[PDB]
Amino acid sequence: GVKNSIIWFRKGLRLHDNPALLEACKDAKHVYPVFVLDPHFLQQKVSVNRYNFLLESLEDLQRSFQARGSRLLVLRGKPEEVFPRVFREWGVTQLCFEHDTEPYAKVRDAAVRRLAAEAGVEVVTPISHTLYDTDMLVARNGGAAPLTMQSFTKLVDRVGDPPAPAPDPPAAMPPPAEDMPSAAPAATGVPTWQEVGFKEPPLTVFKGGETEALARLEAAFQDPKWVAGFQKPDTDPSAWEKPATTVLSPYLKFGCLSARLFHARLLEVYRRHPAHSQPPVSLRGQLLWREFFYTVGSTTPNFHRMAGNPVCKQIDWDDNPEFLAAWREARTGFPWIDAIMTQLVTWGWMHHLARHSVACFLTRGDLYVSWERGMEVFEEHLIDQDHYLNAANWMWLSASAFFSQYFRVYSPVVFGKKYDPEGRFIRKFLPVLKDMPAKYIYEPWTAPLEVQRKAGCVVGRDYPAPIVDHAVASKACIARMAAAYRRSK
Ligand SMILES: Cc1cc2nc3c(=O)[nH]c(=O)nc-3n(C[C@H](O)[C@H](O)[C@H](O)COP(=O)(O)OP(=O)(O)OC[C@H]3O[C@@H](n4cnc5c(N)ncnc54)[C@H](O)[C@@H]3O)c2cc1C
Repeated sequence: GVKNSIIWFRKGLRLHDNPALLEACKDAKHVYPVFVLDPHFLQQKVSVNRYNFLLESLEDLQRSFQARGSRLLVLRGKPEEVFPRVFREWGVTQLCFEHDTEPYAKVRDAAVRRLAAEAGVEVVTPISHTLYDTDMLVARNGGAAPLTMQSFTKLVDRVGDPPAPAPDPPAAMPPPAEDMPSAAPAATGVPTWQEVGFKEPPLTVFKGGETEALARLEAAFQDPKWVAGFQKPDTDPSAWEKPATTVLSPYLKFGCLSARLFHARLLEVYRRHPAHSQPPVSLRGQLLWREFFYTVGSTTPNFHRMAGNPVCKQIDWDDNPEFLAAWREARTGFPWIDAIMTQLVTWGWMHHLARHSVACFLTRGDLYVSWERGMEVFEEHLIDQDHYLNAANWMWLSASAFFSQYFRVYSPVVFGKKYDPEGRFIRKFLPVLKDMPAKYIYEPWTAPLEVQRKAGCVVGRDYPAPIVDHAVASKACIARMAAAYRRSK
């Protein structure tokens, strides 16, 4: 008989470097590009920024398939229920999709494989979300994931280069068959943020999709010397007009950009610049942080929680809803913190060291609230929200796993001031402070009342007083952390 295939998108929201897609197309009479959208997903905490970035990414996919004589089908429902019916309707002989190592993904994918088997459908699941087959890495390491980035980097180097990106798909693709009721255009289109039921528009400045991802890739590679010399810890968290890092994270999260393409492009530059930066600080090192946390996270039970998580220190975090709320709502009274939390909710992206500042403040630095609570807030609002990376970094920042130097505490006043003494970042995200003299903008409570009134920003009415004294709070937290480390024996 003829081959009729499904290419199922979940991540990997791209045509480039898509071995799943290339297989689906091979010798196929009809190809059905599918994304399965849960129409009740938002009736359960998800930002319109995040969801709309997905929608824009699916719109871009739709355009790309339409340009090649095909069409993206956005099926409504649950995969386990939808696939059995479309398998029979479409006479499907092959289902292809990119492997996903998240916990829910593994449960869902096992069930779809069983269903496919019952229908006589071959399943093909190439690895292309991560640089490497992460189970292969664990296996080559003797059965456990490396637990430091140094040892992880050594492991990947023994394995060698990640696979090259797969070729671009053909200029024409086999379409869905005609008169297939589950492929009706009216039931299978990409909805708008209004239609999924949001009442407030997205404010983020970064647009979804593969086209934008590739454009932003080319922008970053415009200066190869910048790419070659890139050192992460030396980049500026206060830069917002021209962010100091690539802002490729949302594109990498959704697979609008291939990590292997990015990595291959880095090696090309590196060959022409043999003095380039090395891991962990290099741009390649950044993709390795991602790979490291995917590898550990995918092989650790309860990785996104404290209890029952074998890598995580059990810490006596306070049940402090008022402190969490003040942090989440950008009303701590420390303009650096509040400006970053404002960027979180308005853009859904902040620089890495901005995330460091706010996460340290929430957890082991000032407020002693669980990292699980911070992760949850980040999960709601980040356009790059990534299960493994979010958990791992919150555990790092809280000195719960990977990192143990709890005497290193960032200052919510001093940290940003060393980059941006003018307070340009604060003024942008906290316009109530836009006329405050630079001298006081990180510590507005120290402005004379005449200065506050003249600025139109009186502390305690226009902008909150600080919710803690940093010196007192950090001292208290450091003592609690020391005690928590002693109890774990
Ligand atoms: C508390 C906290 C929570 C975080 N949550 C997320 C999240 O949900 N999703 C997410 O993608 N990143 C997260 N990060 C990591 C990092 O801050 C972002 O990946 C980075 O800010 C993205 O900006 P960029 O694309 O310009 O990074 P670049 O510096 O240009 O790096 C290129 C890519 O490497 C990866 N990367 C870079 N830094 C890290 C890192 N420290 N850990 C893992 N991968 C990295 C990303 O895919 C990134 O796009 C978190 C960090 C902290 C401290």
